Amino acid sequence: GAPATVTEQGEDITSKKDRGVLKIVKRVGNGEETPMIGDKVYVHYKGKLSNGKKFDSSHDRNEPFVFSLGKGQVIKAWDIGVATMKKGEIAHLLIKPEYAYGSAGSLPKIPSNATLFFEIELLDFKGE
Ligand SMILES: COc1cc([C@@H](C(=O)N2CCCC[C@H]2C(=O)OCc2scnc2C)C2CCCCC2)cc(OC)c1OC
Repeated sequence: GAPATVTEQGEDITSKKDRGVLKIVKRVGNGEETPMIGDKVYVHYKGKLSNGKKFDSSHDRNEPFVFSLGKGQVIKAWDIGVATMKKGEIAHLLIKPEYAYGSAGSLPKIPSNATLFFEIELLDFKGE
C-alpha cells in the first residue's frame, strides 16, 4: 500500500535527517516555483493514520483547505512538506508523531504517538 511504498522509497525531507517526514511525488507540478513562508496556500488532501480507522479529506467537504505556510498553523510536517511542492503537484507524506501530534495526540481523531499518512495536492499559493 501507499504508506509502505513511502517507508521503503520515500525521501527524508527533514533537516535533522531523522526520517520523521518521508515524501514521494506522485504527480509532478508546473514550473520550478515552490511557496515561501507566509504564503497563503490552497490544497486538497486525504489523510489517515498509517494503520487505523480514522480517515479525513477536504475532497469530502468539497472546500479546499487553506492555511498560511510556515507559521505552525498546521502540523510541522505540512510546513516542511508543502514548502517542497510545486503548483499542481500531488505528493505522499509519511510522518512520525514528532512532526505530527506527539505523545499527547488529539482525540477523537488522533491517538498517542500516531504516524500519519497524507496525499496532498497543491492547488495554488498567493503572497501574504
Ligand atoms: C487534530 O485534529 C484533526 C486532525 C485532522 C487531520 C490532520 O491531521 N490535519 C488536517 C489537514 C492539515 C494537516 C493536519 C492538521 O494540522 O490538522 C489540524 C488543523 S490545523 C488547522 N486546521 C486543522 C483541522 C487528521 C485527521 C485524521 C487522519 C489524519 C489527518 C483533521 C481534523 O479535522 C479537520 C482534526 O480535528 C478538527
